[PDB]
Amino acid sequence: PEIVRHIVFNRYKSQLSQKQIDQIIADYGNLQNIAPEMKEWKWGTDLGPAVEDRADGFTHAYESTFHSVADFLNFFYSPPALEFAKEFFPACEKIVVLNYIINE
Amino acid sequence: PEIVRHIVFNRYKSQLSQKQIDQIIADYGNLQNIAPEMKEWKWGTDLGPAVEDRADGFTHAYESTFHSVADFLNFFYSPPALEFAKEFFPACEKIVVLNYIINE
Repeated sequence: PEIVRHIVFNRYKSQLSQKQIDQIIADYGNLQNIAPEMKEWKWGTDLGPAVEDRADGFTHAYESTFHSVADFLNFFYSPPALEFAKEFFPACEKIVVLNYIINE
Repeated sequence: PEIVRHIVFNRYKSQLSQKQIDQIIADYGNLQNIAPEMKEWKWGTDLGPAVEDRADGFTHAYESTFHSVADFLNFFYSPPALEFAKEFFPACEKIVVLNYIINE
């Protein structure tokens, strides 16, 4: 089947407390708890210039897996996802998102 | 174990033939046959604005996993990686790379 990866890179607005950033990340992960569509959620922070210096100011990555584009769009337009979007996107100084069929 | 994800987004320069691009991608994947540290290599093309319009001109994603930062670094500074980087990066119109330790 055509399994889809959804990968987000972002940078947070500077005025936000790390406490609130932590909350926003927790809120994102918790979307999996009642959404069967969103699978394999993981995230982390870029390891910095001693590892590699091509992050271009993005600080955080988040990955999730959907078993179809249909599942992704049902999730994306679900009430919990729409409510989370109101806190996530305004918190981003910048963002880039790719959605792709996983080839190996 | 602190598992490292290496996520690359790019866009290729417009003057390259699709044959040339296909070769670069095949070469990248075939680094798994050379570098024992590189695990779970996958790639794909962004699905475009009908699915989500946040790719900011990036067209391709590549993912791989390393079992430690030390393993990533040994790979990154290995002669085959240094060689491939000299083929890959100059072919990019756009490039962003994040390396992160997995959180769930």
